[PDB]
Amino acid sequence: QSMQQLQNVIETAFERRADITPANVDTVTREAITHVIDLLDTGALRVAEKIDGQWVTHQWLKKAVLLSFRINDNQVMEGAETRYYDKVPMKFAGYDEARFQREGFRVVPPATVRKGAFIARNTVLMPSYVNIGAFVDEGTMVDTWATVGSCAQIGKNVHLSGGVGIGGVLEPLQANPTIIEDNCFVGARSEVVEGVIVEEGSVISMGVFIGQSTRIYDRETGEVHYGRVPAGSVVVSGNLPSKDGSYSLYCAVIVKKVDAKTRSKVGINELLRTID
Amino acid sequence: QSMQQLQNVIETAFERRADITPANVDTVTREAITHVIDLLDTGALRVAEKIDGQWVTHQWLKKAVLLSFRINDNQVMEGAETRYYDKVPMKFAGYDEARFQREGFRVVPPATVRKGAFIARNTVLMPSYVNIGAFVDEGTMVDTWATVGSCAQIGKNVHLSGGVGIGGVLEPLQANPTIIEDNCFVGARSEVVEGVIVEEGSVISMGVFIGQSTRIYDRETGEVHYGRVPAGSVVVSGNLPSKDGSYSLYCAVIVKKVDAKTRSKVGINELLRTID
Amino acid sequence: QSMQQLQNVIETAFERRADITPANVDTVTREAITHVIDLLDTGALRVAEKIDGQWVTHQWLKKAVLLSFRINDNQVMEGAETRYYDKVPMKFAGYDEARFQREGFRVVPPATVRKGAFIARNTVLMPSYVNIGAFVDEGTMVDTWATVGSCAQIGKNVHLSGGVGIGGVLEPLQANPTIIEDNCFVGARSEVVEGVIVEEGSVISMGVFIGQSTRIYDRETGEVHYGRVPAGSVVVSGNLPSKDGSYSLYCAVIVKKVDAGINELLRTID
Ligand SMILES: [Mg+2]
Repeated sequence: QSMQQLQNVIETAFERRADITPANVDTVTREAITHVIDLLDTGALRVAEKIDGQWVTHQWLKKAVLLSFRINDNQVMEGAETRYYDKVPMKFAGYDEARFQREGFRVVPPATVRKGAFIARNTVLMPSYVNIGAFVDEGTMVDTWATVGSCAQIGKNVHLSGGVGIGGVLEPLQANPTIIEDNCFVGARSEVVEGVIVEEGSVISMGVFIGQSTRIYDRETGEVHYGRVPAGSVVVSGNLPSKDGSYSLYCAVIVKKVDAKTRSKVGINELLRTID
Repeated sequence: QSMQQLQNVIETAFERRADITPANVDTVTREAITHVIDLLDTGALRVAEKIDGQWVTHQWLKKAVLLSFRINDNQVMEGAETRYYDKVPMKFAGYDEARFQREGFRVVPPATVRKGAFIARNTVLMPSYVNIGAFVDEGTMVDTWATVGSCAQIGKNVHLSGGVGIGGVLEPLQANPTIIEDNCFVGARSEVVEGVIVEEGSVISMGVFIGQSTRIYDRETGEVHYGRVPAGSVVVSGNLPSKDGSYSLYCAVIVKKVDAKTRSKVGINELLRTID
Repeated sequence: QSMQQLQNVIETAFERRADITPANVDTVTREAITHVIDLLDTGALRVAEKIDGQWVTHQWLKKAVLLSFRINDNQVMEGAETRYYDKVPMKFAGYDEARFQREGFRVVPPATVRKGAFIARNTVLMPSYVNIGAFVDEGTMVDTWATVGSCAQIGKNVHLSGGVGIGGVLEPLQANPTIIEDNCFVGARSEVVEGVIVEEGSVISMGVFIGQSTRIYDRETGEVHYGRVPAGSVVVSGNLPSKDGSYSLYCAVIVKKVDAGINELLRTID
C-alpha cells in the first residue's frame, strides 16, 4: 500500500513518459523512481520472481527502470586514466567497507555493477558486468568477462563461466527476462538470451548460444525444445543436418539429464566427462 | 594545401620511420602526426570510406597511426586501484562534460576508447573497447565486452552485441579494415575480422566467426563467398561435411536474405525464427 | 633448501587449513604464504615449468596460492567511479616508471593483473585480465578481453587474440595449469581450459573451445586427441556426426600439421 502507492506513481509517470525529462520531472516522481531502483538494488524487489512455480514478470518494475533513464541526465564520471559519461550510477560508488563486510560478497577489480542490481551474499564478481534490474542470488560465481544483462534473474549457486553472457530484457515490458535457475552451470563463452529460462541444475557447456529461436535438440527423444532448458539438462554445442546432408546448422544438444543439485566446478567437469 | 602538407609530412616521415624515435622526432613531424590522430579522433578524417559505392582505404592515415606509436614513449597511467603503462593516450582523459554533452554519445563505465577513434552522436558504448583509428557512426550500440579494432569502420544504427569483436587492421597498409555497414545486427559472441566487409542491413547471429579464413556458405545457392557478407544476409553458424561425411568443419551460413533498412529487434528476433 | 623449508611450511599450513582464517592466521604462516606469492610475482618461482622437456607442476605452489586467499580478508579497493572489495592485491598498484621501464612490457588500460602473476619483457597486455599464479613469457600479445587464468603458463611469442580465455586451474589441486607453449597463435573468441596443453607453434582458429572433454579430431589419421594440441597443429572448429547422422556435436579438427603467415594456414579448410 505504501508499495501500492509507489507503483501508482510509477504507472502514472510511465503513461506520460513521452513528456518526462530530467529537467521537468517533479520531485515526488523522481524520488519514487529512485526508491524503486533502491529496492531493486537491495533485492527487496525483483523484476521477475517465481510465484507458485511459474516465473512472473512485474511490468511495473520494468517501467521504473525505464523511467530511471528518462529522468536522469548523463553525467561525467571520473575514471582516473579515463572519463565516462552516463546516466546510471554505479552500485558500489557509495558502499563503504562496513556495508561490504555486512553483505558478504566479493567484487574483484575491474568488476562493476549498475545501481539497481541485486548481488547476494557469497557471490564472487570476477571482472564482469551486472546491468540494472538484475538479481544475482547467493553463492553465485560470475567469471571473467561475464555479463548479467538487464533484469536477468540468476539463482543461487549458479556458475557463469568466463565470457558467458546472460541477455538483458528491458523492453518489451511484457517480456520476461532471461532466467537461470538455482544450481545451473553455464560454461565458457556461452550466451543465454531473450528470456530463455534455464531450469534448475542444468549444465550448459562451452560455446552454447541459446535465444528463443535456438533449437535445443533432445537426442534421447528426438524432440526440439525452444525457449526453455528442462531442469537437469546437460547441454552442449551441436548442429542438425539439412535434409541434404550437404550442410548443417548450429543448435544446442541435450546429451544427458541429471538430478538438479548444487555441484562444484570439479564435479561439473567430471560430469561433462561422463557423456557419450 | 594544408591537408596536402600534412599527408606529405606523414608519408615522408614514414619513409624514414626506422630512424625516428621518441627522443629524436622534430616538433613539426610530431605535431603533424598528433594532428592527424586528432582529425581521426574527431571523425574529420577516417581510415577508410565509401566513395561511389566503393570502400577506399587511405594508407597515409594508417601510416600516421603507426607513427603515433613510434614517436611516443610508454608512460605510467594512474588507474586508482591499479596503474598502467602504455604510449597511446585515452580519448576521454581530457574530455570535459560540455564536450561529452555536445558530442551526444554515452560512455558506460568501464568503457574506454583510445585517442584517435571517432564516436558519433547517439551511440552507446557499454563496457567495451574502441581502438585507435576506428570510426563508430551514429546510433550504434556497442555492447558489453565488445571490441571495435584498430581502423574498423562501424556504420550507423549498428548493433554490436555483447562479446562481439570487430578485428583491427593496420598492416598491411593496403588492406581495407573490417567494415560493418549501416543497419547491421551482430549477435553475441561473434567476431568479424581481417577486413571482412559485412554489407548493409545484414543480421549475423550468435557465435559467428568470420575472417578471410572463413567459408560463407549460401545455403540458398550452394555458393561459398569469402571476405564479404552480402547486404541483407541472415547468417548463422553451421558446418560443411567432408566428402566422406566423417567430419564437418565450421562455416558461416547465409540462411536467407532481407531487404536492407532501418530496424527494430522485434524484426531481428522474428527474422531468425523463420530460419531452418 | 631454504626453498625446501619454505615448501614444508606451506604444506604443513595446507594440511591444517581448515583451522586457518584471516582472523587467526599467525605471522610465520602468513610470511611464508606471502613470500611464495612474491616469488611468483617476480617469476623467481612458477607454478609449472618444462623440465627435461616435460611439464612439471608444483602442487605446493598451488597450495600457497590457494592459501593466500584463505588467510586474507577482503579489503575495499577505491576505483575512481566504483569501488571493489576483494582479498588479492593488484600487481601494479605501486609501480613506478622505473619499474615498468625495467620489466619492459606494456599494460594497456584498462588491463589489470593480480599480484602473484609474472609478466615478461616485450609482452603487451591489451585490455585483459591475468590472474594470480600465471606466467606470461616474453614477446607475447594478450589481446583485448583475453583472460590468462590462475596458474596458466603462456609461452614466448604467443598471440592470444581478442577475447581468448585460458582457463584457470587452481583446483583440482593436482591438475597442471592450462599451458600455451611457445610460438602459438590462438584465434579470437577461443577458450582453452582445464589444463589443456597447446604445444608449440600451433595455430588455433577462431571460436575454438577445448577443455578436457573436447574431441580434438585429426582428420588425416582419424585420431582423436584429448587434452593436448600436438605441436604445429592447425586447428579449427567442426563437428563429428552421430552414428545415424541425426545430429552432430562440437569438436576441434586438426586440419594440418606444420613444422614450426597464419591466414594461409587457415584459409585452407576442407
Ligand atoms: Mg578503472
